[PDB]
Amino acid sequence: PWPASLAALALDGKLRTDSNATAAASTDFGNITSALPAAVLYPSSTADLVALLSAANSTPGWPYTIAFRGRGHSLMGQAFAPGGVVVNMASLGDAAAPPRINVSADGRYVDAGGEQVWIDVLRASLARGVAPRSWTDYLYLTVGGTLSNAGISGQAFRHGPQISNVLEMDVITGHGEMVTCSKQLNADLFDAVLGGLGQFGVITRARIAVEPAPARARWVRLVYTDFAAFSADQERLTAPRSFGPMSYVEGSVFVNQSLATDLANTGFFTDADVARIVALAGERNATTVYSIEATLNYDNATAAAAAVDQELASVLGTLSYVEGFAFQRDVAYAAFLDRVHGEEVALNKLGLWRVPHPWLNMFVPRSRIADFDRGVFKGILQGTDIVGPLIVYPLNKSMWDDGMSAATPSEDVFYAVSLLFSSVAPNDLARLQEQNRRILRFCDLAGIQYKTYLARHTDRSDWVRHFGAAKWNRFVEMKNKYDPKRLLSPGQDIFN
Ligand SMILES: *Cc1cc2c(cc1C)nc1c(=O)[nH]c(=O)nc-1n2C[C@H](O)[C@H](O)[C@H](O)COP(=O)(O)OP(=O)(O)OC[C@H]1O[C@@H](n2cnc3c(N)ncnc32)[C@H](O)[C@@H]1O
Ligand SMILES: *[C@@H]1O[C@H](CO)[C@@H](O[C@@H]2O[C@H](CO)[C@@H](O)[C@H](O)[C@H]2NC(C)=O)[C@H](O)[C@H]1NC(C)=O
Ligand SMILES: *[C@@H]1O[C@H](CO)[C@@H](O[C@@H]2O[C@H](CO)[C@@H](O)[C@H](O)[C@H]2NC(C)=O)[C@H](O)[C@H]1NC(C)=O
Ligand SMILES: *[C@@H]1O[C@H](CO)[C@@H](O[C@@H]2O[C@H](CO)[C@@H](O)[C@H](O)[C@H]2NC(C)=O)[C@H](O)[C@H]1NC(C)=O
Ligand SMILES: O=C(Nc1ccccc1)Nc1ccnc(Cl)c1
Ligand SMILES: *[C@@H]1O[C@H](CO)[C@@H](O)[C@H](O)[C@H]1NC(C)=O
Ligand SMILES: *[C@@H]1O[C@H](CO)[C@@H](O)[C@H](O)[C@H]1NC(C)=O
Repeated sequence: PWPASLAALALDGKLRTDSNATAAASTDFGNITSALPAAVLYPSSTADLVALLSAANSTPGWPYTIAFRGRGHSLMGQAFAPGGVVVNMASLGDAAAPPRINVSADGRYVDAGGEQVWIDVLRASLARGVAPRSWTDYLYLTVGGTLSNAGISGQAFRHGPQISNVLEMDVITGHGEMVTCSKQLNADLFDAVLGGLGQFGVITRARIAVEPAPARARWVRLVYTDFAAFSADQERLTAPRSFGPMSYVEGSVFVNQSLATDLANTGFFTDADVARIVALAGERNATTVYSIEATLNYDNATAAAAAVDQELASVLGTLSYVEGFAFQRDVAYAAFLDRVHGEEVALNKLGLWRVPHPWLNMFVPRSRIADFDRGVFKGILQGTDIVGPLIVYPLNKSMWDDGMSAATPSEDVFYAVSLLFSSVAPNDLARLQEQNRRILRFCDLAGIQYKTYLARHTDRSDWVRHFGAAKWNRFVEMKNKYDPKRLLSPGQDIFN
């Protein structure tokens, strides 16, 4: 039997089972795994979501797991619902009204539908002179999606991840109940959902903190051939004072084998800059080159430009990059934030976007980042053709709320390490997958207490270790309370 409201969804053509629908909801950015759902729901309102989850909750024997597809940027099927129902969240934003994104009248925050993509949140905010404070390097991800993980970028060292910049949310639990939550109201659900990997319910609305929108960003890159100086300077630029001047701090690792091409492909360096760095590498006989990437946001004030210069000069004076290897650019804030989009367009035209992405993402405690550098950047990765950026930068644990579901290392400072390998070569996938296993293996044997990010484990003991035994029990308590039938986001392979 079907509850009337559920059947109504089918009657309205919102519940599709046609191959076209199921197929589109069966692959993800990872392009490594796939799983066909039984059906796909195209909700036109949150009420439709209530109908589905309510049916599931009251219908004894309900056999359909439910996933919430934002844009499907998952790497290993976390957004799939094998033989179940995949919710096409984007459908909530089809109507031209009411708006799915509203900047508060006082301009202190911005309400956004869980299905909205950050790029649109940005535009709507800027139209009101404001903008979120914490981002992701790539803006075409949904609010609910990044919030179910963490949401990190170069601003996280000072503002914390995106999950630390949410005032409240509207969530529909596995029981089918629409609940508003925050630190004050239904705090247990609030904490569970942030970094919750879609296990407790679907986020239909997130109240995001904002700040007055800067107009421009002085964008700089500093080059190093010495990892010690490189990491010491990143830690200096992101150290708690309150934080330094820098609005954003990330880093890059370039292996010597493809140095010229990788530098040229940053879209930041000129061919003249490239020649100099290539020469530097040969002079130091380096197998790896490192580059800090930072920015200083400022506005259109008449004195801004000159004020930024002095500020920048002061900071640079405290660092240790190779003499003369500071490279500057100045762009509009929105241009900087949406910088990766151009790379997507280019890669797609080359047919190098819709390829397997065996990405390795993790948080590495600062005390062992040097060992990681030796074992991976100067070791395992040497002698291979690398396609994709190798991102490395520190984060401050103090800006992370350990009460939330997201898992992080115990040290006060830990690094976000993102090796974005693209399997462009023929069947070069199997090799990259083995390489990632080797890297993880190296870390386990060296005793490095890392945490994976954006990865889904397939063994219960792995998830228990991921969260930590005690934090795991809390995760389970929240599971039994909000999704007792264990139907939500089965692709995480936690309770499925
Ligand atoms: C493809 C990609 C991903 C990416 C990135 C760049 C690219 C090209 N850059 C990132 C960055 O700089 N920083 C960061 O923290 N993450 C970055 N990502 C990874 C991205 O965050 C993840 O892919 C994330 O999952 C968001 O992607 P998306 O919004 O497309 O979501 P999904 O993959 O479809 O679903 C992920 C899981 O979340 C659950 N989910 C989705 N929406 C909701 C809502 N509204 N409520 C509750 N749960 C939700 C899904 O069910 C799934 O399990
Ligand atoms: C954005 O603001 C609009 C109002 O300015 C909200 O619109 C209401 O939305 C609910 C359901 O979401 C409807 O039942 C009401 O009829 C709508 N009223 C209006 C003015 O049309 C909307 O909910 C807000 N969305 C966000 C981002 O929270
Ligand atoms: C960095 O990579 C370059 C290749 O881009 C290496 O240069 C090659 O070195 C071999 C033997 O030393 C020569 O036979 C090739 O002709 C060189 N290629 C070039 C650039 O023409 C270089 O040795 C590497 N440096 C380090 C420190 O590993
Ligand atoms: C330039 O750097 C290279 C690479 O770090 C040095 O070559 C390594 O030398 C050690 C010990 O001599 C060997 O164990 C490695 O196998 C070598 N690297 C590889 C794989 O080729 C080289 O000695 C340095 N140049 C000098 C002598 O200054
Ligand atoms: O993905 C990125 N960062 C990231 C990704 C996943 C987790 C954490 C950070 N950065 C990035 C930069 C340029 N091009 C692309 Cl495709 C991606
Ligand atoms: C990966 O992408 C290719 C090209 O679009 C597609 O043919 C293939 O079915 C995809 N595989 C997976 C596992 O999604
Ligand atoms: C900054 O100036 C540019 C061009 O003068 C303008 O487009 C932009 O709207 C300004 N930023 C603000 C405060 O909106």
